Amino acid sequence: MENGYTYEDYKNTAEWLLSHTKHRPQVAIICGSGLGGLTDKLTQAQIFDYSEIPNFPRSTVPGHAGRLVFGFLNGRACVMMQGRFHMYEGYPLWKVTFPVRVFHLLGVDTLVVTNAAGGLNPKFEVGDIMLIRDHINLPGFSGQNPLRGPNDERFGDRFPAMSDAYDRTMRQRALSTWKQMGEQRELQEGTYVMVAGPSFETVAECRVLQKLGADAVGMSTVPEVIVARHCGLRVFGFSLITNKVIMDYESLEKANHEEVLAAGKQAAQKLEQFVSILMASIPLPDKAS
Amino acid sequence: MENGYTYEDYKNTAEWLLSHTKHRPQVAIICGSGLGGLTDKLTQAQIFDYSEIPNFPRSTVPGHAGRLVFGFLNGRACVMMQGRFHMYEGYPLWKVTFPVRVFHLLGVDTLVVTNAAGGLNPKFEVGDIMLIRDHINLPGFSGQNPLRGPNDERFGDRFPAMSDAYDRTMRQRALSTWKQMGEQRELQEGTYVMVAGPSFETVAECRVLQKLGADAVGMSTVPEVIVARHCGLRVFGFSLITNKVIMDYESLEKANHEEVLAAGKQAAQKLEQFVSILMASIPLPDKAS
Amino acid sequence: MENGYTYEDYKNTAEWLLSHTKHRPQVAIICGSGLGGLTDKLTQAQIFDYSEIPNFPRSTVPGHAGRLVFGFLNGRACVMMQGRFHMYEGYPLWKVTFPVRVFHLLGVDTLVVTNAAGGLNPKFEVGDIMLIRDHINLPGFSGQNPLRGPNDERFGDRFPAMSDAYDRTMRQRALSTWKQMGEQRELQEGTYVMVAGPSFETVAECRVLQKLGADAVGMSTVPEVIVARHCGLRVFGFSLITNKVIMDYESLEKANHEEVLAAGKQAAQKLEQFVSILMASIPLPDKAS
Ligand SMILES: Nc1nc2[nH]cnc2c(=O)[nH]1
Ligand SMILES: Nc1nc2[nH]cnc2c(=O)[nH]1
Ligand SMILES: Nc1nc2[nH]cnc2c(=O)[nH]1
Repeated sequence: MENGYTYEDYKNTAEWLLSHTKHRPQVAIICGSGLGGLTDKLTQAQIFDYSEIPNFPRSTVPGHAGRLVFGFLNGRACVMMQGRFHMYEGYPLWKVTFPVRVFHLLGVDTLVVTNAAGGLNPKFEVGDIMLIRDHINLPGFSGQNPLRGPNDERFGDRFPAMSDAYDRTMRQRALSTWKQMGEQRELQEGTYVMVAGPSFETVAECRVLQKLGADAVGMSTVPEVIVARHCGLRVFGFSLITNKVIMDYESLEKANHEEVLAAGKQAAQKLEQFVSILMASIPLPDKAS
Repeated sequence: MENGYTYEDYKNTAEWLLSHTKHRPQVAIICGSGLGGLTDKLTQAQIFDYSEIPNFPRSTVPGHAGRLVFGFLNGRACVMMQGRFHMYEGYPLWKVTFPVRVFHLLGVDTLVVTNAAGGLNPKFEVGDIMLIRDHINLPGFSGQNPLRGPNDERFGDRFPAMSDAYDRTMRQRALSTWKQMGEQRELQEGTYVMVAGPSFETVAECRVLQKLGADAVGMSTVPEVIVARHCGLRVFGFSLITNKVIMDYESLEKANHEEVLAAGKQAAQKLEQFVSILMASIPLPDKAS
Repeated sequence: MENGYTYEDYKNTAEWLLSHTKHRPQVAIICGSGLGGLTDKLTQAQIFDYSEIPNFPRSTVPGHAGRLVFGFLNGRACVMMQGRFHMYEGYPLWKVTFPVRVFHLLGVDTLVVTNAAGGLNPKFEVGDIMLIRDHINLPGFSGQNPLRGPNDERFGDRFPAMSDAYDRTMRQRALSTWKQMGEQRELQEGTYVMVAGPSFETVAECRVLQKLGADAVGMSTVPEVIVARHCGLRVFGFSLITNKVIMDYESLEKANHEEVLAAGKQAAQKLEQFVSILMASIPLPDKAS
């Protein structure tokens, strides 16, 4: 089905934003379920609710705190999308991913995407942090892909390969940094799988996902990632683990979202220090820097 | 995408039904492809075609026999949805699942769902009966979920866990009963996987489903189940097996739907006795019973 | 969701075509990404752009060369759909598959479908040719199936089995022929899996597909095949392999579509000789031939 948004539509929204803030972003950060904390630390903050920005999808119902704060963070200047969009919310996939495209028109040349995810690996302990190395997009195998439709050769190719989705150096540079702060627990790596559904995962299901080779399940990021790469954005991101089951031979836990708690603890504080430091290793342009 | 139905819409339909029958249901039974027999045995029968009930989706084309019979069965009073709704019929998932939600507004506190399913396990012999213990919902991994949209906090949470979908005691109580009737073949248990498609399963496909860990394939129940649990309905159900292939090294059968026959035999008679007796172990409320 | 097309709609389009060309097709060939060459070799050629044919979906944007050429090839008379329709193009599945249904109304009793596919098996070497023996349709597990809706009992059953999708003799007859031309490399066989998405496959993903048991991945054919069989069309086809990755432990290739090249070489010339000869083993009717 078409992409309602019309190139002119992303143009008008890039220019407008670009004409209301004297900040020319370089990095776009997308924070998820208990990582809006990463906001505060911006320095020359400048906030625009998703409501003024002309074509931006207004955020539905939650804690509502969903705005787009512009600022400078640890040397590089960036954009912070605080409270993103998911499928389970009823959004066509070209709506959730509108953010990522205006960004590309903004100047941005890096896209770091966080998200509070599952944890389907026995080695991970709630609270950890997983360096997304790859993804398994199940909603994409079926036709639900943000690129499904005619293509705007102004943005990217028709058949972009995702083989190298998440940058390599940025991931070594992150891998290093972790060492470099003298940190207790190690920042892991694995592959992430997007499940779309609002409800949580059956023990029966949690075993296919493990079987398929995923490491942490979730309901976001794969779209924004896919359309970033389409643009030649340099992507890469972390996943903050918070749980998961595997036993029906009999258990007696479940896994709520009340547990925005897990992230709503020091998983937050940590993931902030960790991305503030990382700003310092993102190749800046200028005239070769 | 929105859920057309508006809470007021399920309200009007609960009240109307609740004002046309002097029966206050406690259990809702949903019968599938050759289990409408379970109807007859109701005692103080009262039938409403899906056509009078104001917002109820009218049943498309088949043997047409799709009505909602109210009655009393073996001690408990119940609702019998005779001939349900599936995806392959062209129904948004919020249409098939309208039944389950009016029920919850009716008073009902248990939801037993039958369905004539595949059989992907070598140990099962056509005619058996599988006690659904869990599910693998593939149409849910992609975005096709009945909860996909804004959420009516009047019904349930936003992120319900399905970890414990199908009740435990009810399943021990069923497991026992089978013994308790002195029965020839044993009532099995395994996990059920919903495939949406009207056409049947390739031998190539039948091996992923086995690989993924399913025990019996089918085209229904997972939606009604998921939205039951959302409500705090107590769910649980059986699957009446009737076939399946696994060999392309060369075979020469196929599997029709003509075979509404399998169920359209003593798989029916059996699954009736078996759910009539089971009515006797469903905790009733009153004022603690 | 309904099938917009109304039987009368496929009727009008069959009759019109049937009244503009003095050719009564027997075989329908569908060629994909670099196999339109197979066109030239028709002998009593007769071309109709997808644009005149009244209800035919007009082909979107590409090299545009998307017309339907009627002719006689190697003894049998056929229809050649040059440049098909895919999901990633934004087409409801009942649009891509309109071709296959008018054909069935044309008289056609065989449907050979080519398609330039992946290659997920280590034994295959780019350039090969895979005799599609079976399929794994992932977009069908989720609800995206061309038969999803009311059913026109004029065409086929409601629950067609696909157990025997791709004909057996035709596949032995093809298997033989390969020998019979004294050919260097052997024409393989394996099972094909349809991924819908325009973007290409993650290394993470490429391993589920291998795991699931596929041999060559792609973004087409499964729909046209499924609806052919529904009609009792005799289907069968080849896949021309052209690539694939499996290593993220670190590699450094990707896989473009620029590589319409692979097919846009002697994979084309070969796949032409090979289907021209095969015309000679397709049982013709007449009055028993
Ligand atoms: N899909 C999914 N998303 C989550 N977000 C937080 N926990 C989970 C989980 O267990 N599954
Ligand atoms: N999906 C599916 N549903 C069925 N209903 C009855 N038999 C089957 C089967 O083999 N597959
Ligand atoms: N899905 C898919 N289609 C293709 N078409 C050509 N190569 C490929 C591939 O690698 N994947």
